[PDB]
Amino acid sequence: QFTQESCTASNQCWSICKRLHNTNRGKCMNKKCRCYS
Repeated sequence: QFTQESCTASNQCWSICKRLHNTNRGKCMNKKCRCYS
């Protein structure tokens, strides 16, 4: 559920998604992370 948090990689965005919406299905876009479920 897209945030104003930053990423380096998608693989990394997952970690952020785990502490966001307990998921590993995130994507990194313009050094920002977007997550699912």
